[PDB]
Amino acid sequence: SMSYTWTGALITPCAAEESKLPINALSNSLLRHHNMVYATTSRSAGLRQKKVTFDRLQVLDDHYRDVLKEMKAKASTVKAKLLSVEEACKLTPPHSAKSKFGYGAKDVRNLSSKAVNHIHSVWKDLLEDTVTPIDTTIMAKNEVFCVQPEKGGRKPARLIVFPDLGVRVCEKMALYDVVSTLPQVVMGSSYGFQYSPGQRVEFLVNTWKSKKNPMGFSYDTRCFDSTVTENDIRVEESIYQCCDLAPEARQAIKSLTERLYIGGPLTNSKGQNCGYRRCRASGVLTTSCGNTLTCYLKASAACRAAKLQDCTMLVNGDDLVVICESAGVQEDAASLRVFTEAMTRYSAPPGDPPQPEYDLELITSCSSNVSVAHDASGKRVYYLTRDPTTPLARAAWETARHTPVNSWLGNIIMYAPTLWARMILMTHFFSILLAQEQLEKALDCQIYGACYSIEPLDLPQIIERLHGLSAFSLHSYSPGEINRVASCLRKLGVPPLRVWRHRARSVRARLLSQGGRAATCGKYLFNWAVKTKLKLTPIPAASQLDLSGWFVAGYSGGDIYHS
Ligand SMILES: CC(C)CCn1c(=O)c(C2=NS(=O)(=O)c3ccccc3N2)c(O)c2ccccc21
Repeated sequence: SMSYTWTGALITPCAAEESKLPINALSNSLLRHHNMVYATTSRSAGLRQKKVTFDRLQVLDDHYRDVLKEMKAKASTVKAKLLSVEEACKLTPPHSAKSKFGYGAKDVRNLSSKAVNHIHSVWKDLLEDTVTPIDTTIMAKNEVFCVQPEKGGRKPARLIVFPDLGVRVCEKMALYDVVSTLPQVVMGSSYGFQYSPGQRVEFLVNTWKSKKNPMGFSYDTRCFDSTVTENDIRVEESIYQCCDLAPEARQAIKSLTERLYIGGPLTNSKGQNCGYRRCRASGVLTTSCGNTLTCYLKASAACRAAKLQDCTMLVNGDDLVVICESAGVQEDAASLRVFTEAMTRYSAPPGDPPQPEYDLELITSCSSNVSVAHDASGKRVYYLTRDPTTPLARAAWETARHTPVNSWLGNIIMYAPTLWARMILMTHFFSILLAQEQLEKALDCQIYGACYSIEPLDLPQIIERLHGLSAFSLHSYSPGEINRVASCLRKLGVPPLRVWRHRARSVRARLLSQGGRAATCGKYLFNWAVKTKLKLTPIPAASQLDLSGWFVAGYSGGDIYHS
């Protein structure tokens, strides 16, 4: 079965597309090597089409069926509810793509009669029709990256496939509660989206320590979405159906599976038929849950086929990392080969071949790695970090261009304890916010696929709640981390850390001068910049924050708003 079939109609833009890094008066203070930063556009959609287009074959053995039966057994304990039209509407992002039927995201959120009436008609159609393929729009994503080295210089735009707004609201009603609760029940501690950064680090560290002679590896599946077959998607449906559901929800899920999830026609922004899809749609509510369940199912069975010892997996959609009991460096390499052969038979061939790791800090999963620093008391502290190249390239772009998603904010929140997020991102962006008097302006960012509207002034409390106060006093980072950051800066032409420490003292002083929440930011976020630090005590508002739903499930491409 081919993942896609094309007509020849091009994947078209729905607006003007920029590829070169936009420059303004603030750009050079952050990055000088402008030519190293770019954004993907529809101009490379052709290259992407070739990569994601291929034949899929599956050979399912008993290990596969054994694991699936166990997953279904846990899924049977789940009771999920249907969401009312209003609840589904409120989960819709204010700037979600408008419907082709006379209404947009705001009309949905406002529960306008027109939107609500059309939504009900789509719902009724799903119940009456369980066969007609539902239309979807295919677009080229505009994402920012840094060039080099030998991966062709620049990577092609990724593709996004999504159904109409009316259908998206319907998915929420029938499956929001399911995709939010089922994964954790089925996979337990292996479900990665239930963890905050600190909790993820804790699980990785404790899992690593639970093995006599730990060995670990990340498994990179080549174009995971395209490796997902009709079988996989139907098996996913069988798992959802194991839940205790309202009869109406069962019909809608069966309908969505047959008409949308398994595949359907692809239409470009101009209304032309681009082809047909027979693999995972990247822009549906079940994309994250489906990829997670399927990755976990195939990997769990593969672990058995490979006979890995005391296996512990951590799955986030298509991102997989396994930690197990080492049986010698020789058998470890052989085991991974068997694991890989098993995954392949299941249709999930690897991109980069997997390799055994015997140093937890060298394993990258979800683009991150565990590292260590020290708190005020001098105690060793494990935290999550990553190479800052992409985060910095995106920050440069957002420095001169307002975007729907502010990656710099998401990165500060998730990587608040890191050297680079603290010295560069915080310093740079708070400087910009100060100068524009926009510290109180709520900005959107995405965490685990979901959209959140966050006020920068609330960062101190948010960071305390997610990482603890230690995020404001970590010091003495590892040489490896320091060197990776410093190297990254030289590559992009970003001023050295010493410059940022100097700038931070200024930003800090400026914030303190504003008093109120602004002062709190200067105090907590930049205490690392002064030689004579302070005490930094718990923030009252911190415990007042409603951080519910922040780290429960993944919703990548799920069109979810959690504010
Ligand atoms: C594992 C995290 C603690 C650290 C890395 N990290 C992520 O993995 C993700 C993330 N969200 S997602 O649903 O698209 C997704 C889908 C499938 C596999 C991984 C992710 N990963 C972030 O959206 C993110 C945003 C800001 C900063 C860091 C971040």
